[PDB]
Amino acid sequence: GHMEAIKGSDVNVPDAVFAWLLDGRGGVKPLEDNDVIDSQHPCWLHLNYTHPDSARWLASTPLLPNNVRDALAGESSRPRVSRMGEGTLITLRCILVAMRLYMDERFIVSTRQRKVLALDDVVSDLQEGTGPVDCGGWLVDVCDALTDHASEFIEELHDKIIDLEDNQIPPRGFLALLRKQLIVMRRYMAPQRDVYARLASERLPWMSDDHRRRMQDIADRLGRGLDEIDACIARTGIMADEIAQVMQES
Amino acid sequence: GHMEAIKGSDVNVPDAVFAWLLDGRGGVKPLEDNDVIDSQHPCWLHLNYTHPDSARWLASTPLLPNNVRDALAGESSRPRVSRMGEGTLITLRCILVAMRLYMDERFIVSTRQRKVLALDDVVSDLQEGTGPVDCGGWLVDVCDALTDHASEFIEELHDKIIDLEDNLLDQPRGFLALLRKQLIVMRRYMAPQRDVYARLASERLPWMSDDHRRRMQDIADRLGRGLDEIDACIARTGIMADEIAQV
Ligand SMILES: [Zn+2]
Ligand SMILES: [Zn+2]
Ligand SMILES: [Zn+2]
Ligand SMILES: [Zn+2]
Ligand SMILES: [Zn+2]
Ligand SMILES: [Zn+2]
Ligand SMILES: [Zn+2]
Ligand SMILES: [Zn+2]
Repeated sequence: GHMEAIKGSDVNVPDAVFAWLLDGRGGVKPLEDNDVIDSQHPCWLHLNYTHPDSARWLASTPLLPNNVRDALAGESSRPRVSRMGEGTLITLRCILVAMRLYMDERFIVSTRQRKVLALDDVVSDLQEGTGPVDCGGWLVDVCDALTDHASEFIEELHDKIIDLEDNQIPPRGFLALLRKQLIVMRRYMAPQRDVYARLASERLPWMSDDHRRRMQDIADRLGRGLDEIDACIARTGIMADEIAQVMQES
Repeated sequence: GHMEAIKGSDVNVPDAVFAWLLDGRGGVKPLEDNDVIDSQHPCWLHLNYTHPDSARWLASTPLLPNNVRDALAGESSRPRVSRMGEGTLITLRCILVAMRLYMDERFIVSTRQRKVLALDDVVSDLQEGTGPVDCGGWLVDVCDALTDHASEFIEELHDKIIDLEDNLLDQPRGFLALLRKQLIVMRRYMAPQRDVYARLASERLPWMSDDHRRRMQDIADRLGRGLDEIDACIARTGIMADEIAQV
């Protein structure tokens, strides 16, 4: 509560995908101009940075440092965390669609163009009254959902590959496709895994010890995923080589 | 037609709900052993994965990769699309029934336990020569039909809440809570499914024209809107929870 409160009207963007106050018990209520936003009543503002009103807010609001306005407007790629004083700027990837957020103890503003399937898990939990109760718990639930999705996909590639290891030669272009996807997962998940690890050790006021603990688990989970991606990549290379032998045996 | 034909003998399951061969002009004929199955004349096998022959077939047949075998047996919950090389595995929901299918250019095997009413619109069309003419057209008409049922249900949910609001203007515990519970169940299932439709529209699948993608996009965007309605209804119920509180 070391921070100054915010007026609802100050973050009440009309064309926002979501404009919510967390009720501190797992649910949400509609943001309103007269609400007071503080660390016990955080606001989550979710925007399509393409919609008119959203772009203008993003472009002019005093609540954002000048240097993050562009990022949130889409000008960011690599998974990354940064600190702009009291605030924290985070870019994350899903399986590659991107989620960009600026948040502090009082509020979160996240933006995207293409929908982030991970956020729907959090929105559903909130609608059900079983979501995050504060800003720290929100980021943790988001990073957890992103990791659920990344993990599920990594395992899907693993199974298709295991299948290939037996079932005859593969259809033309397929093995080359799996390899390409693994390499794309690797390129973006390695940095993102470092974002998780940093949030887990960085001393954030609005992140508790439990929060940093949950994150570290999420970071190790993802770490184990990159490990599996790497073994899979090696297998796709071995498979291509041995496929060439099968063909030469004509 | 980059794939080689299937015997039709290799795809006969006596207890099959129905096994059809499409005529590539909007109609079907019942499948037969000598029949030739290919991209021009695809086959639709519709299974109740409970029945003995169907289950044994799903388990044994070499037409299906092994890693999709368990799913078609009911071992899948969330809507999902997975590319298994030549084939694609799709899990889909209707309002909550599940439909599961593996398909390529030549054939479709779909499975369910409880009936998926949506399919009745695809089957009727076929029974009348106005159905799909190839595998890509089938997948589109099927998603279209499911989105239709979902959409009608969403609309019906909204109207129920309006009826509630009209009564409150002329002024039943749990009624609101049930509605809310229904809306969230809907939201839970429909978010992922919209993602599936979105994939089929972005994915480069041989047996889908650009038109099929065009139509898949329309269906995805339409399910997107449906989720907006659901969220609007959800927020509506929370307000009403108070409008009653004051009483
Ligand atoms: Zn503070
Ligand atoms: Zn995701
Ligand atoms: Zn999920
Ligand atoms: Zn592997
Ligand atoms: Zn072909
Ligand atoms: Zn033919
Ligand atoms: Zn119908
Ligand atoms: Zn409504």
